[PDB]
Amino acid sequence: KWKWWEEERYPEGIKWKFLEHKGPVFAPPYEPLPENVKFYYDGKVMKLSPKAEEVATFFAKMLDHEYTTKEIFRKNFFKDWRKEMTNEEKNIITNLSKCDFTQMSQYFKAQTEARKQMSKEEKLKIKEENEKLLKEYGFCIMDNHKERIANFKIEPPGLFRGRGNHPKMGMLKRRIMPEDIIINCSDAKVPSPPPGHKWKEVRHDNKVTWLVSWTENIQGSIKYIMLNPSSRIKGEKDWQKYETARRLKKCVDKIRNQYREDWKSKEMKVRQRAVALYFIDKLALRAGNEKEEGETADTVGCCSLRVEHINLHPELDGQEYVVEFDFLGRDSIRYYNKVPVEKRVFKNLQLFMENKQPEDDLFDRLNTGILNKHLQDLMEGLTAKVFRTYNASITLQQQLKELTAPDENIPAKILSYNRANRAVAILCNHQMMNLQTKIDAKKEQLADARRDLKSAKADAKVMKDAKTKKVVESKKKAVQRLEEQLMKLEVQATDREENKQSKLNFLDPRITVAWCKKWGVPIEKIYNKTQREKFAWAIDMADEDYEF
DNA sequence: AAAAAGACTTAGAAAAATTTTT
DNA sequence: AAAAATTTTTCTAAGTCTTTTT
Repeated sequence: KWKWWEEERYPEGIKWKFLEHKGPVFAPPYEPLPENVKFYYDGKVMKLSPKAEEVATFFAKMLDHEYTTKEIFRKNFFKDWRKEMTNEEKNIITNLSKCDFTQMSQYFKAQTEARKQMSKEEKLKIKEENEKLLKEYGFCIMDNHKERIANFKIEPPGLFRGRGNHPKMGMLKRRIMPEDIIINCSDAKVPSPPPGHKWKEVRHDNKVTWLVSWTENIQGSIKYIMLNPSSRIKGEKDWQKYETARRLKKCVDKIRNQYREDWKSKEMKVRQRAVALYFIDKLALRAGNEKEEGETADTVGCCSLRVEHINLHPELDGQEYVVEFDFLGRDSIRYYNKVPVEKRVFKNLQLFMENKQPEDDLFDRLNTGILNKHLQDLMEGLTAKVFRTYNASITLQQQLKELTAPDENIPAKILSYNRANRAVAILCNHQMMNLQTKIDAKKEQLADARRDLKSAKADAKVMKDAKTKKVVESKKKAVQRLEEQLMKLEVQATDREENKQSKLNFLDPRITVAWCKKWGVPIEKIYNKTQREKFAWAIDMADEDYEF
């Protein structure tokens, strides 16, 4: 059981009518280091204050990671650690390199190993304590039901792990108290703050979806506590997301033949945005918001391209005209491509590239803000991200219908599905030998069992009784079980091998549901509980003849 | 119109949990 | 009977997009 797609449209603007919960689970108080776990600075044994010893542990735990080998990290870490230090220590500890965490490191490594092998009997209780935490704070009451909360556990204090070349990595993540926690609820039983505390602010805003919010010290940005992907306040928007990408599917031809004329505009921004959009569409390039310089890791999207991320080569690789992309994309993923394009864009690109130093914005007089405004102008609620959802649902849908072999069995049909998924990861780009010794092992185990039926075949030929035919048939199914078993490992092998370098985000699930249904493939084999619990609506309201 | 704050979605990377190899 | 290997779950950083306001 669960709503809700069989439900009556909540209007825009209203998120909920009733909202009540039990607040966020804070990080358990810091347990001070045991006596025989010491920290020496310069070989000199030291016992740090609890606030300083806390931070020390953070580094002690990552004393086996690449992060702690990098300057930016170590530079930011110490400075912040210096702040959590009493005048006593402050004066003494002047540099990080002189500190010795190796003992504290070994300790938590022991702790981890110790918790790796505890009495199974007790393990159940940590799964129990966990479960009770789930039962008590993991759920909430929105409107008329008990929807699950996603990240009900507050963010523990640690060391900010900046992906890529982040000038902030290593900085101290403060322990968030209730005095920082903002609460959202409706007529609801306000959750009491931990004995002796007070919330930052208890507000009732039904124009947003979050339950708890606080500002993080590292970037100031606000962190939210939201509901499970299975919830309606999330599903409603997910079902709507793909529908918007389906709305686009219609007028895509109009929009395509539209921005193709916008290349001839008597205005820069228009002539510019048209080229930008051409990329977002053709290469599933992300919008590309303007980042803070020196406050974040420097990456770029489509709008935020600089002239140094591209190069134009009239003739290259023999065709024609080529645009060489080279830049770091999202989670510092380096995007590098030479893309043969139309002449109009080539000529248009060079125009945006006269009298400018590499450090200048390629698409100036242009930003995501404008580009998206122009988008919700043509089609309702249309944005840049939508284009990727369309491009690679459509592509998946087409891939299976041309990969899936109608007459094959389940495991072989399952691989057809996975194979399509790999092909989908081509436009967006990407996201043994112990096996063969069990494959080849059972490969003979099959022929040496097909041999039983071989000799049992000659039995019935001249002994045409009946109980003999029962033995012949009992080896037939025995060979089939090995025929089955084999194909499962033969599939796994080529599958695992195929994979070298969207499933959770850009793919309309309904596409899969319709495929799974028409080819009689149980959804359990394609989706785990995480997946079908969230894709509940699509698993339900999708006939075998659904097309994007 | 423009920018900064605020809200919401995407996703990589780790941690737990599960099956499977030694 | 750990250990090694996959495959789910949790986590939270990194984007997009919207709302709010200078």
